Amino acid sequence: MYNTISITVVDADDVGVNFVVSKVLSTLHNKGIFNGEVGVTFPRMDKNVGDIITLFSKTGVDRKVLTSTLNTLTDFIHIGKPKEADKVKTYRKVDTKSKGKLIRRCIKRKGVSAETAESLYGNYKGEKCKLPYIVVNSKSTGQRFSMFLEECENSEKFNSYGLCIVS
RNA sequence: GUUAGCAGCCGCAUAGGCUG
Repeated sequence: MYNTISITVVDADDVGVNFVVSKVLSTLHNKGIFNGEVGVTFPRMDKNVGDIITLFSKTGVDRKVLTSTLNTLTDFIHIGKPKEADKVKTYRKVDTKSKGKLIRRCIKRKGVSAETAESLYGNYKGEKCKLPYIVVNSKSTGQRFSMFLEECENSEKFNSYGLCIVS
């Protein structure tokens, strides 16, 4: 049994559902909601994540704290009432590694030249993921990327985005 | 199906993982 609370995207025609989902997830991340005890799941995920973001936790989920955390997005969301669920679908984030990323790390670790690395990776294409994803702007790394979500076994350990990590 | 699919770290790894 997990305590769950649901965030439904609402009245978002001007910006799009995926935009609101992206800002909700990033705001929860930036404000420290995902402290390792809170997971995230997406009940209406089919090919994108859907229009509902559900937080789940063993400890209490507080509607007041959640609303104040998202107080710059309340016009685009409806925060539901606390519930509880038996089996929650859990997710992890799959990362793609470009050829340039791999070549640069090879140069650092193997101490080889650029053309040596290009030859060693000459038949590498790059990960092309089609899973549902949420666009994320990382401040510390200065990058925008597509956070691909893959259904996983519930490890009961979660990262700063509410996604399962190995324990 | 979002105009996005990135930058890094760990690792022998173009296995896997993690950071944001």
